[PDB]
Amino acid sequence: PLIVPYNLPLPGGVVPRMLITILGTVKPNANRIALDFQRGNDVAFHFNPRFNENNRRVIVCNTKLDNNWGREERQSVFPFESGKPFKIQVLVEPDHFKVAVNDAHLLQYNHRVKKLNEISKLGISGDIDLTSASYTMI
Ligand SMILES: Cc1ccc(S[C@@H]2O[C@H](CO)[C@H](O)[C@H](n3cc(-c4ccc(F)cc4)nn3)[C@H]2O)cc1
Ligand SMILES: [Cl-]
Repeated sequence: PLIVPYNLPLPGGVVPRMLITILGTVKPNANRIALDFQRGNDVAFHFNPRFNENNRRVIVCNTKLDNNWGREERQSVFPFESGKPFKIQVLVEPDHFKVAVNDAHLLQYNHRVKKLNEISKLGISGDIDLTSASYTMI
């Protein structure tokens, strides 16, 4: 397994048609996972499954600019399960990140950070065993 937290460089940032694939297994009794697509210190797209927020499971997405989190976008469809293998696919489209989990569409997140070629890191964190993290063009 890869070390977590994991830093995947995205050379020259992201671009529409770029597909990022994360494979891993959720730990037993997991509490949280995060993907952080970063522009320097800013977080263009934070994708954060929370397994126990007031005894509910929710995915929280947001952007961090100059160290400040913005308006959250929340999704109660929650495709992860403790102890189970998953695939997250993040497809960069012209106007949003499109996320599918286990080949099922989950959510879109409109681009708030607009210099896509400066979003040149993906951080992967939390309660997973990380099998692989990679990108390809479709
Ligand atoms: C004014 C105010 C007060 C509190 C908060 S809470 C905040 O909410 C954000 C989304 O809006 C992010 O989720 C953020 N966060 C989570 C993680 C994380 C790191 C490793 C990991 F495995 C899972 C998750 N890193 N940063 C969380 O601290 C927000 C605003
Ligand atoms: Cl969290």
